[PDB]
Amino acid sequence: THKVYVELQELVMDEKNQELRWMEAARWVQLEENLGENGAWGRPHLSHLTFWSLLELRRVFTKGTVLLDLQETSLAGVANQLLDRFIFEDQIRPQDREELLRALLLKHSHAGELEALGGVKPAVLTRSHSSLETQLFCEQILEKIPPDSEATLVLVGRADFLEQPVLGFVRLQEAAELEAVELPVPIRFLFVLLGPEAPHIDYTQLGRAAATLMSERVFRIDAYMAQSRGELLHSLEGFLDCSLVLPPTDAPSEQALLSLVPVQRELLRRRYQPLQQTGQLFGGLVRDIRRRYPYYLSDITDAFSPQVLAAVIFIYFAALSPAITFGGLLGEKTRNQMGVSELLISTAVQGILFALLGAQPLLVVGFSGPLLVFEEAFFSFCETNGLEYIVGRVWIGFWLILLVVLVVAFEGSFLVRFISRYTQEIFSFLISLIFIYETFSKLIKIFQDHPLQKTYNYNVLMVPKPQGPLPNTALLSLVLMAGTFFFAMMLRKFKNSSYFPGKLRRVIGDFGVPISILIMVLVDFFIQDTYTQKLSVPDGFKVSNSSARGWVIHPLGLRSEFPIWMMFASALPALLVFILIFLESQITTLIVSKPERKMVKGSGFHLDLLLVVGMGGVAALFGMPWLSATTVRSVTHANALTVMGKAQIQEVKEQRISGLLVAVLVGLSILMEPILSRIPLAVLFGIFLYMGVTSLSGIQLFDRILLLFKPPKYHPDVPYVKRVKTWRMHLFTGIQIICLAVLWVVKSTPASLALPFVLILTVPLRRVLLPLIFRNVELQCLDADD
Amino acid sequence: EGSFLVRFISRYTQEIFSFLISLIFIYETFSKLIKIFQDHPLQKTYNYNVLMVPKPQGPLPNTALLSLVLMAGTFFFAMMLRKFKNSSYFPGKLRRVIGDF
Ligand SMILES: CCCCCCCC(=O)OC[C@H](COP(=O)(O)O[C@@H]1[C@H](O)[C@H](O)[C@@H](OP(=O)(O)O)[C@H](OP(=O)(O)O)[C@H]1O)OC(=O)CCCCCCC
Ligand SMILES: CCCCCCCC(=O)OC[C@H](COP(=O)(O)O[C@@H]1[C@H](O)[C@H](O)[C@@H](OP(=O)(O)O)[C@H](OP(=O)(O)O)[C@H]1O)OC(=O)CCCCCCC
Ligand SMILES: *[C@@H]1O[C@H](CO)[C@@H](O[C@@H]2O[C@H](CO)[C@@H](O)[C@H](O)[C@H]2NC(C)=O)[C@H](O)[C@H]1NC(C)=O
Ligand SMILES: CC(C)CCC[C@@H](C)[C@H]1CC[C@H]2[C@@H]3CC=C4C[C@@H](O)CC[C@]4(C)[C@H]3CC[C@]12C
Repeated sequence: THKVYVELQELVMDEKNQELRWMEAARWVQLEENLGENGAWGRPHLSHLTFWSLLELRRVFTKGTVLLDLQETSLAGVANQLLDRFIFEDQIRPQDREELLRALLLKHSHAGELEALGGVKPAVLTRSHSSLETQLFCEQILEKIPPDSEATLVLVGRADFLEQPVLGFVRLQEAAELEAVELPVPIRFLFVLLGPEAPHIDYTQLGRAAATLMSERVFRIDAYMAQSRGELLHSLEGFLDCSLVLPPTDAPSEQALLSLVPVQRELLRRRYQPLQQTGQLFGGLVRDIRRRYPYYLSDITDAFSPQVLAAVIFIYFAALSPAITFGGLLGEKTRNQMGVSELLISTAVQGILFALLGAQPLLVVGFSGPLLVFEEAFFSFCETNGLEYIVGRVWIGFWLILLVVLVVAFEGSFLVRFISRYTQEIFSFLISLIFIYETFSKLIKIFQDHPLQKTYNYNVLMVPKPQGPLPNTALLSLVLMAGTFFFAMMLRKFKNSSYFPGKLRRVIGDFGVPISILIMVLVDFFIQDTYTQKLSVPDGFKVSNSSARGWVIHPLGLRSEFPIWMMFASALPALLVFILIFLESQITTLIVSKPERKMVKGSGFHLDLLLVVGMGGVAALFGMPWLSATTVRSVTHANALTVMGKAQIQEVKEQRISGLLVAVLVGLSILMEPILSRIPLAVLFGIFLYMGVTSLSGIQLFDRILLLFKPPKYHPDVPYVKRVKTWRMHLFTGIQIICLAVLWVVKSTPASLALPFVLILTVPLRRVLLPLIFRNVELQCLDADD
Repeated sequence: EGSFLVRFISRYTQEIFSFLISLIFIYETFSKLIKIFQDHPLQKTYNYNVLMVPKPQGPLPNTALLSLVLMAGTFFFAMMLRKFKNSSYFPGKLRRVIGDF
């Protein structure tokens, strides 16, 4: 901090030589002293200001050109950099650059030289009444300036070639004793106020306002430690907050001014000075029921809308096609001991019971990839050790029930509170990317099976599948997939468009995926010659291998006797499957129940975990797959019932009818075979691409990844942008991308069942390693639950 | 100075003519693809020995579908690069250049 000496200088003309020069007008040491005509300094007075002066000072400071810590020691440099930043910020035109530096480089006169010039008169720059203070204080320095003081120069001029008033605020890195202008103390700050004639603009009053602002201690300190124009603006707003206006009044002027003393003294007083642990057994479960089940009546009445029916038609295919595909693989890898029919019936029953009883009915319950990998591994283990795979599954279920009852009993689902937005978004982005990759690899496999060839064997066997390449199959599949994706996205855009009466637009855009599916299925149906792969459901509700097992499996064995040791050794695979289902379902519930998604009905973690794992364990007895809350399906369900207002999410149709109807349709899918046999897989591939793309909307990781490819100026007004440095946020995003790559490598590795543990290892990263390289404010701005 | 009669052609006739010509252009562009599909229809069986000179003398597999794929891909990439020119991504001088090309 340093004491200040402000100097106001104006562009004038002399009578003797008619030469433009800068003339002393006023100076500030402790109070304002004005220089009048005849060269006598006036009486020191308080620096009163006019209303318009502070008006236009704030106006031109808002668009001000601010240079801080400028490394110049002469006026000519300060003048060249300023006139340059003037051009850079488009304050002035490049043509008037010269004339303005020709003006700024004129001689600076002072009080002693006024008499020798034969008078001084006001002047206006060309491209080629007396002041109130003079009238009231002027008609009739080195000792006062403190030794450790620095000076401010306020340059005020009128230039008719400028289009707008321009403010330039320059702070020097080192205080410089300029040669062009002589002062008792070195110049640090430099105010430049130039512009044309404008209404309500007295440039003398603008300079007086700027000098009074620089004479104030708080603003002087703020300008000393300012690093941007915003800090200077905020200090100016604080200055104007303490500014007091005296309206024209008839009160006796001595008392009128003396009444303002306590108002000033007060005005300057401060200027200068669901996952909580209860501890009760099954407390989380009973709290879950208490929170969700009161809304059961609304869960049936909120479903009476066409959006719910469109969501049913969407999620029906979105849950049936994975069921059919995973049924083919589970069977082809299990010798059909678990196949399409078992998976369909298990999906239907568990979905019906979950929609009827669950606390987050918008979750979609079904088979998944990690469960398929575990089934592969367990079947291989049973084949190696001469074991019965289905009985081992029965015993794995028995242990999963004891596990979910114990974790629900001790409120083990309170540990989900430590999975922050970091792990949630990493898992969501990874799952969406994997979904898109699998969807594209299916089309690649279709192209591989029927490549583009010059010649084809026209007599090929079609049953059960074509025994060789077929013409036009792969190209038509690509066309169908692209057309379905295109139509779905166009109808999604049309839902938010300005076209057609709103109701019909919002009902047509609500039925976007069903209309796209219908259109593309009709297109394929009218193309008869070209073959395309269709959906294939089993013949009837029968087990996939009647020669292997029945509908119920004896825990002691079917064709042999299950060994005693495996009944106890089943805990470890049960532990792994419990970890898989727990992590997947709990993170899915975290994602679908974010506060930003407008979920106002509440979600249940303990109750949903109990229902899912217990139903899986019970279905294991019937030799049926255990299910998990799939992330893509549940996110698509939540988005399909999400209502968008006049953009911004308004509400979500939280109801139990949509999931129940999806489960019922999945169970009935065997019966509705003549309709499902005319639906190509390419249409559903386009639908899967739509789901994978649309699942990326609410993930901040995807937005931050998109920011790395955007100029640091188009970054949105979000707290992780406006409060965090750009490269810091980019480093955060890059660390997340490294985690994504590590998890992707783990997935493609035969140790893909360890993916939950590598995902879990991100929580210690965020809570231990990230504070070592980021500050707390950065981490709260970058990793916020809401 | 018989070209001064053009001043009586207002935005009415100008816009009618331009819209009609654009509609005709799009119509012929689509009818060429329709003719491609007609020349090489989607069939269960094709003769694998078709004389190619000067033009194919019969239906060929994967021709019309690939032509439709190429047309759609060209239109898609052209429109997406036009959108990217006005977009907010990449250093600006590149986004502009890339969008010009
Ligand atoms: C079957 C539907 C139409 C059949 C008859 C066609 C004739 C027909 O129905 O006219 C209705 C409408 C004019 O009537 P009007 O201006 O009253 O209708 C406005 C329209 O529905 C907006 O969508 C509404 O805003 P939003 O979006 O809800 O926010 C707005 O209400 P709000 O702003 O106060 O809330 C409504 O007032 O015309 C068209 O939209 C042109 C498309 C005609 C093409 C018809 C497409 C087939
Ligand atoms: C592959 C490209 C090679 C670049 C390698 C990466 C290295 C690299 O070049 O980035 C730095 C630079 C940012 O620098 P900076 O923000 O200063 O550059 C601004 C940017 O070019 C804007 O696009 C310009 O506005 P507009 O939009 O033209 O109107 C703006 O001009 P103006 O407003 O002042 O007149 C420029 O100031 O580029 C990016 O945009 C960042 C996105 C990087 C993504 C690049 C993709 C990796
Ligand atoms: C149903 O299960 C039986 C027995 O598990 C399968 O019969 C086996 O088939 C495999 C494949 O060749 C071989 O191990 C033997 O031929 C059979 N082994 C036994 C012990 O019978 C039958 O293939 C299964 N059905 C289907 C459709 O996979
Ligand atoms: C945690 C779940 C899986 C239950 C716990 C399993 C263990 C502790 C218990 C539960 C039921 C028990 C079995 C019940 C019946 C029989 C038949 C008998 O002739 C020999 C012992 C045997 C085979 C028992 C062995 C131990 C057993 C498997």
